[PDB]
Amino acid sequence: SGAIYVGNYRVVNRHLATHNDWANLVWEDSSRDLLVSSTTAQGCDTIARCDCQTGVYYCSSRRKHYPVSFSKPSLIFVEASEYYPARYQSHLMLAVGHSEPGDCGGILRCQHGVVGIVSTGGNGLVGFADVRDLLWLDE
Ligand SMILES: Cc1ccccc1NC(=O)N1CCC[C@H](C(N)=O)C1
Ligand SMILES: [Zn+2]
Repeated sequence: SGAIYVGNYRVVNRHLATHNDWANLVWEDSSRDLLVSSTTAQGCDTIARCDCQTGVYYCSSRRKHYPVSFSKPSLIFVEASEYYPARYQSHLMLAVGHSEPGDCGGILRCQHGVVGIVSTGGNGLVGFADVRDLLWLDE
């Protein structure tokens, strides 16, 4: 679990979104595992607007933050789950690090702010859904 709260928006993994999130839908993309819904309160998260490839992420299965080197957003093959069939997830950035299924939602951050959230993992790897290209979140 986990979300980004920026301005009048809540950004979550599409596979974990609630009824409320779908009732207050702004935008959704199955191919990125992202969903954005509207909130009546103000979000104070700063979204990074950069090309960084190092940062820190929250790993709830270890209750620890880990520094990571991560790849550029790309189309990466993701195995079948009860949420999606086998497919290419776009805007995904991998790193060597610990992750477990309940880890999705954990924020990845650099010096510039929120980079994205945990979306994939396994085999000693962790994948983050990038949000730096969604410029409309701040305006
Ligand atoms: C997060 C994780 C870590 C270690 C082991 C397994 C996982 N589970 C996953 O990768 N996913 C399950 C839920 C949906 C995900 C997606 N973006 O399609 C894929
Ligand atoms: Zn940055």
